[PDB]
Amino acid sequence: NHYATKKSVAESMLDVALFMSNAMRLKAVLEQGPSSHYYTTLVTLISLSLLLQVVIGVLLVVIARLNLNEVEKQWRLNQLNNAATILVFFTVVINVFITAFG
Amino acid sequence: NHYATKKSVAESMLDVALFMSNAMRLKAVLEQGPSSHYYTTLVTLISLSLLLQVVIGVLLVVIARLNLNEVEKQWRLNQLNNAATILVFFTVVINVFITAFG
Amino acid sequence: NHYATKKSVAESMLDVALFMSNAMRLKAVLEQGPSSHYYTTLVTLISLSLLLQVVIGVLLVVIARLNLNEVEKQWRLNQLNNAATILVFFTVVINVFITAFG
Amino acid sequence: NHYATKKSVAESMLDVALFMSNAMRLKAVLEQGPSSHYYTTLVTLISLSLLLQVVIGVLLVVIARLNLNEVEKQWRLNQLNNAATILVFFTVVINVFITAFG
Amino acid sequence: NHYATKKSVAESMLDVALFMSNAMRLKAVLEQGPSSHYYTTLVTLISLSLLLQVVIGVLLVVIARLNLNEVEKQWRLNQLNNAATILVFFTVVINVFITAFG
Amino acid sequence: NHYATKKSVAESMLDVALFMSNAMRLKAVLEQGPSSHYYTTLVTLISLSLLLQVVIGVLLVVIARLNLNEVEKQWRLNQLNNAATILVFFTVVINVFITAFG
Ligand SMILES: CC(C)CCC[C@@H](C)[C@H]1CC[C@H]2[C@@H]3CC=C4C[C@@H](O)CC[C@]4(C)[C@H]3CC[C@]12C
Ligand SMILES: CC(C)CCC[C@@H](C)[C@H]1CC[C@H]2[C@@H]3CC=C4C[C@@H](O)CC[C@]4(C)[C@H]3CC[C@]12C
Ligand SMILES: CC(C)CCC[C@@H](C)[C@H]1CC[C@H]2[C@@H]3CC=C4C[C@@H](O)CC[C@]4(C)[C@H]3CC[C@]12C
Ligand SMILES: CC(C)CCC[C@@H](C)[C@H]1CC[C@H]2[C@@H]3CC=C4C[C@@H](O)CC[C@]4(C)[C@H]3CC[C@]12C
Ligand SMILES: CC(C)CCC[C@@H](C)[C@H]1CC[C@H]2[C@@H]3CC=C4C[C@@H](O)CC[C@]4(C)[C@H]3CC[C@]12C
Ligand SMILES: CC(C)CCC[C@@H](C)[C@H]1CC[C@H]2[C@@H]3CC=C4C[C@@H](O)CC[C@]4(C)[C@H]3CC[C@]12C
Repeated sequence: NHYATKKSVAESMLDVALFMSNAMRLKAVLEQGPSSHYYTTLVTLISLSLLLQVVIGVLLVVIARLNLNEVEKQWRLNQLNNAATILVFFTVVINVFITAFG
Repeated sequence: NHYATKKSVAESMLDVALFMSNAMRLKAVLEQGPSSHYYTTLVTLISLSLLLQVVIGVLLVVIARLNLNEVEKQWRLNQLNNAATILVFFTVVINVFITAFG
Repeated sequence: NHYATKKSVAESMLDVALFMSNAMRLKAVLEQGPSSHYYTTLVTLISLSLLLQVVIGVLLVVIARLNLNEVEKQWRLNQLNNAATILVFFTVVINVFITAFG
Repeated sequence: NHYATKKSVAESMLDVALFMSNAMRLKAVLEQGPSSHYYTTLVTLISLSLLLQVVIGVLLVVIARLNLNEVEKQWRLNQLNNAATILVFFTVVINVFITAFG
Repeated sequence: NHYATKKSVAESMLDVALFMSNAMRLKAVLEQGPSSHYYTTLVTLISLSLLLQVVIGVLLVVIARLNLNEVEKQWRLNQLNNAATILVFFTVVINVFITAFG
Repeated sequence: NHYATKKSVAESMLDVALFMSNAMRLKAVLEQGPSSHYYTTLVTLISLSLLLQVVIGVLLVVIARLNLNEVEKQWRLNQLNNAATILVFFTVVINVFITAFG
């Protein structure tokens, strides 16, 4: 099998617990109606939270592939590691606001 | 037999367990009627979910053939491996939205 | 899992208990109405308090990465260390004003 | 005079002709009232064009100071030069949308 | 001036007459109402028409910068030129349908 | 300019008159209703004609780029030229067939 090997890697670098938790939260607020409180802020907070997770997932794929294969450049890795670390940090910050406003 | 030899390879690089579930779920949503909730979003989510699997399957066929037969080209494998791994990632992401909205 | 590793670092350098407390305080005054006493000063004090934590978190990310990898430069580290310590100092002052005015 | 020397350089890397036009455009839409058509989209489009203009100006300050002063590093300049050009590109793109929706 | 040097270069890789035209058509159909004939297909055709040009513009910035500065890497340029030339081709095809459906 | 050169190159290798005529014929047939005689055959014929035209354009872009840049390979060029010629043969036959049923 070859697809199963890819699925494990692609599922290794994504928080399925947090990603799936936000999935129903977007659904629950959507069925609650635009007139409901914090509808406008919760939609954008969740949307960019999931959006940041996708970009995080893509970045983690690049770093993992580039780590062992490439050994010459290290300055590119340092920038990518910082961007991956910082982007994860903003997901932690957003999740608190979702929890606080939820 | 020579066809069974090809059929094993053509089945090894496909998640037939996952592909069949999306196939049956697509059947259910169509028979539930357009008036059913999330009809417009579920069809496109499943459609490109199935589409991404076929594209991944085609990519896996090329990578497997090019692995052992050719060794000089190395960036082409790295681009294809990164494209295959990332394409698998969005199937994982889309599957999450399928379960959440289903 | 790699996102767990990134979540470990991104959460170690954040005052989660205080960040959550300020976020909930901000929601309470917001629902309390602009006519509430000390509305204007409470919002700006909390707002820049949360802003300071985000800036501190990013600075702590840079310092944590640059410590072990970089050894040629130390004057840059000294400036970055002082900015983080002083920025943390102004945070402590704010919650004193927040607690006093709340 | 020294503030004259700084003032000229500060204006050498800013398009005051374009900057001032948006400022009056933001004033016009702000006084026109939220009830005006395309109020929400105009405010965000104009504001982030102004914000992008400031960020470009700060980037140009760094490049000018670093260009003649520094000769060893070259990768940093190319990354800064590119981000300067692409950031200008979005201002051109955004300005077209303000003109179209004006 | 230094902003004009970037702005003139960033404008040399855009067809502003072509970009501005599509922006007006998008405004025209939008004010015309969702009930209008071919409202749905016109919105999505124009939306990806504009979106494609931004992607080409970003690629054109990279291509121009990389051409003179770097000379060792050659296969990267051919992929970038192929992506730019093909993406321009799809813009021509899309513009045909918008004219046809308008 | 740079987008102008790309648009000229991409427009050289597309028969815009035939594409535009096919698009108008498809639009007219679609407006004429499903009850129209030869509806489904006309729809599928025009759709596959447009698809063949797009594929021909992509192949021509690839051949035009690969001609001067690469000289070591000739058999691939011969295969691509044969495929392009055969595809234009089929699309010409298709337009003849639509003209017959028009
Ligand atoms: C609104 C936000 C969430 C979206 C856009 C923010 C992103 C693109 C920006 C905001 C702050 C930025 C970081 C700020 C500081 C550093 C440290 C430096 O040594 C390398 C670049 C790096 C790592 C930047 C990478 C890009 C970054 C993460
Ligand atoms: C909406 C989506 C599913 C359609 C478009 C997806 C495809 C065409 C795009 C989206 C993101 C892209 C990837 C983004 C980043 C990289 C890393 C780079 O080193 C090689 C190319 C590679 C691997 C790209 C390959 C093509 C890619 C997978
Ligand atoms: C009023 C506050 C909240 C906003 C501005 C704060 C920041 C930008 C300023 C205010 C005081 C400043 C510090 C004042 C004194 C020192 C010691 C000196 O040897 C190095 C710079 C350093 C470490 C400064 C760093 C930047 C600093 C922290
Ligand atoms: C929505 C917009 C306005 C905000 C985000 C834009 C910024 C943060 C991003 C988006 C596209 C990015 C650029 C995309 C491509 C390149 C070329 C590469 O060789 C160096 C990085 C560079 C130059 C990136 C710099 C940062 C960049 C400009
Ligand atoms: C529906 C469309 C607009 C979205 C996806 C289109 C883009 C991402 C895809 C579709 C066809 C692709 C091209 C197909 C063939 C080639 C030739 C090869 O030697 C290099 C890659 C290149 C140049 C591909 C680049 C990416 C490409 C242009
Ligand atoms: C429904 C139809 C139009 C789609 C299938 C057509 C394509 C995929 C097929 C049909 C006929 C085929 C061609 C038939 C004969 C030749 C000559 C041979 O020396 C090289 C391959 C080449 C050039 C084939 C290329 C692919 C081809 C053009």
